[PDB]
Parts: sequence; structure tokens; C-alpha cells
Amino acid sequence: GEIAQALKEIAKALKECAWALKEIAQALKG
Amino acid sequence: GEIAQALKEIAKALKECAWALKEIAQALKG
Amino acid sequence: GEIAQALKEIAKALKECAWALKEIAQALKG
Amino acid sequence: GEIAQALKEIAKALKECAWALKEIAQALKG
Amino acid sequence: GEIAQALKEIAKALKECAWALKEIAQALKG
Amino acid sequence: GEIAQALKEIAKALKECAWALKEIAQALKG
Repeated sequence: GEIAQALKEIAKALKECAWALKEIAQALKG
Repeated sequence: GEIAQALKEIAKALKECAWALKEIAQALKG
Repeated sequence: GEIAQALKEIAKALKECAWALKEIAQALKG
Repeated sequence: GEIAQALKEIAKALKECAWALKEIAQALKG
Repeated sequence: GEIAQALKEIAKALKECAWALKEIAQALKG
Repeated sequence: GEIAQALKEIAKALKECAWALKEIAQALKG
């Protein structure tokens, strides 16, 4: 439903942010 | 509705964050 | 409207985060 | 109340994130 | 528990973001 | 309660993001 799906979309966008931030960290110290 | 539309705007902004962070990761990767 | 205004302030802050991240990505791109 | 204050605290933490991201962008292109 | 699980996935993703940001900060510090 | 505790964990993680981003900003500033 509208609210459950909105929170899922927020979680998914934050997982994409987390992946990219780990890629940036890994470029500096991996 | 007001709550649904605010949660949609939060998801949209986070997707823009995610895309920019992917571009920063791409710039730093070998 | 306390709940709606707090979600709108979260969206506003994330839009500022997205603007700044896009500025960082542009600074690093060719 | 518990939920209104929690969302305010989330907005405040995101404003601090936004300020720091703008400082990073400004260090690169200001 | 769909609403609680989506908020917990948001927290999980943000903890991953925080870990990666701390790794970036450590890479840049003296 | 479950919703209150998830929102507290989201705020805590974002404060950790904010602190790390402040440290990255400090590293890059003159």
C-alpha cells in the first residue's frame, strides 16, 4: 500500500547510496 | 495526500543523492 | 501539521544534500 | 511527542549532513 | 510488520552509509 | 515501542553520518 511501498522505496534508495559510499571508501583504502 | 506526497519527495531526493554518489564512485574507480 | 511539516523538512534537507552531491560529482567529471 | 520529536531529530541530523556536504562541494569549486 | 521492517531496513542502510563515511574520513585524516 | 525505536535508530545513524561528513569537510578546508 501507498505508505509501506514509499518506505520500501526510501530503503532501496538508501541501499544504493550505501553501495556507492562503500565504493568511494574502497577506492581510497581497499 | 500530504503524508504520501512527502514520502514520495523524500524517495525522489534520495534517488538523486544515490545517482550523484554513483557518479562520484565512477570518477574514483580504476 | 507537525508530522507533515517534519517530513517536509526531511525532504528539504535531502534536496540540499542532493544539490551538494551533484556539485561534487560535477567537480570530479571530465 | 515521541514520533513528532523523532522526525524533527531526523530532519536536524539531515540538515547537519547537508551543511557538511555543501562545505565539501565549496572546498572543491567555491 | 511491514511498516516496522521498512523502518528497520532504512536504519540498516543508514548504518552502512555511516560505516562507509567513517572509512572515508579515516582515509583523509592525519 | 517498535516504531519509536526504529525512528531513534534512524536518527542515531544519521548523526553518525553527519559527524563523519563534518570530519571529511574539515580535512578539505583551508
